Amino acid sequence: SPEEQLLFLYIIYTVGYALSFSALVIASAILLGFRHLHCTRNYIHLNLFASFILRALCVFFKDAALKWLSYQDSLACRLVFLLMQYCVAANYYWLLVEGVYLYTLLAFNIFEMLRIDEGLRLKIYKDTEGYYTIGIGHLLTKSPSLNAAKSELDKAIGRNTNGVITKDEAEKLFNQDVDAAVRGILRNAKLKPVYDSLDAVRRAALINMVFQMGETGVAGFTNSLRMLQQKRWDEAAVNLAKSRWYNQTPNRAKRVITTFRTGTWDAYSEQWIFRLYVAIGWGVPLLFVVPWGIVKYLYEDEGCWTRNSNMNYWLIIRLPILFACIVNFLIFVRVICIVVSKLKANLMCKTDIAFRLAKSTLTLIPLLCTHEVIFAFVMDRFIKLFTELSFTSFQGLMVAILYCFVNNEVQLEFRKSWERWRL
Ligand SMILES: CC1(C)CC([C@@H](Nc2ccc(-n3cnc(C(F)(F)F)c3)nc2)c2ccc(C(=O)NCCC(=O)O)cc2)C1
Ligand SMILES: CCCCCCCC/C=C/CCCCCCCC(=O)OC[C@H](O)CO
Repeated sequence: SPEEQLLFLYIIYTVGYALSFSALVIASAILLGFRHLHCTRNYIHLNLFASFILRALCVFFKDAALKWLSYQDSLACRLVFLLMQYCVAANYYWLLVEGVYLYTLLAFNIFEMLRIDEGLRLKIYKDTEGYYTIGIGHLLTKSPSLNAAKSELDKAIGRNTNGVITKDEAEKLFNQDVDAAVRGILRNAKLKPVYDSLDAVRRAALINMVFQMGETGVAGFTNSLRMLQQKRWDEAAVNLAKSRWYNQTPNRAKRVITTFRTGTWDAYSEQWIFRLYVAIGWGVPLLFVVPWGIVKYLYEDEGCWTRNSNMNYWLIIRLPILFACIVNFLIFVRVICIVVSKLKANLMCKTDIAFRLAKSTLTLIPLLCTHEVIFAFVMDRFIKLFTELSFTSFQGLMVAILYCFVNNEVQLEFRKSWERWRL
């Protein structure tokens, strides 16, 4: 039956957007409700969720206006259609920043953490404590003798120093120092169990402490190390604030303690970057959506602009999205090369956030951009292609699943809350 086919596809479409709307509101409520989920990653998720929620609101509004001049001739319809077009471009560009954030998350590590904290020195300098230092936090000897310090650096670099050391030599010594730090931790009886239980991010935090203080130094934090091994992060944060380390160097200590408490790099992020993300996800759609609306209002205005087959006006809305998908696939490829690298070199386990986040984002990219690339310049089997509506309806539900409901951290929050109710 012809009419029966159209009706049944209508049902699956509307229940797709119903399940998606409900799931996205529930998932955003989870991300906002639990305080431990308040990190930049989940904020980016919340903006993506909002774009999908608004898309669903447009769908329900268009459907609800069918009940009670026809609706195709009104201007309210053209406004709802323009808002929906905006939401679609927002989906694709917040997916773009999702991918960009993932890439930079894979590019940050202990080496960059320490290059921020310790600084770079070109010449020998006598630090406040009496130690001569150079490079990236490379302390030589407390011996108050510039002559002997330059010699001690000469044997530890290979060539004659004279005082000035190039950037390459400093990076070489920096790798040496970081490897010594990890070998120290694994050769310590009070630090190996906790380091082996920590995730890569909190591992880098522990290494940071060892790079500043020392192997036997941080082993003195008996009280904090025990509760770090017990997954009780917040207790250990407040405990680490009551330290000599926190009062001597507070700005570095707060960054490291944040990394322990949350397991993220948020304490090393620049805050204008997130504003550039919001200027991409919400701002750039505004930059090609509204001229399309202007030209469709002045030069192609017939039935809420549904007859979009005349001129270049279809391209000014489809070339930007193609752009956002092209880059999204290039990111898609590059990320893969990185992840399989870091997994093979045992720099990363499949239990870390970078891998799980790639496990979701690498799914969504070819799930949302492959249609746009395949039919790139095609303007316009009927039942079989009407199955695009089912997937575009269930898109937001899948976003809520892959970015909330199967996330391990939120499942932790639910079990922790039930445990609080029992005890
Ligand atoms: C629709 C499906 C049938 C596909 C989906 C599935 N996709 C998926 C699974 C594995 C790899 N993968 C492995 N190795 C590589 C390599 F090569 F390294 F890149 C990629 N890639 C893609 C999926 C499963 C599990 C999750 C998941 O737990 N999310 C929560 C993690 C989080 O948000 O914190 C997400 C997606 C399920
Ligand atoms: C709205 C219209 C519906 C269309 C929706 C169809 C989506 C099906 C995906 C096709 C992938 C094609 C290109 C993907 C590239 C292959 C790479 C790959 O398989 O990924 C490896 C990694 O391990 C895990 O993704």
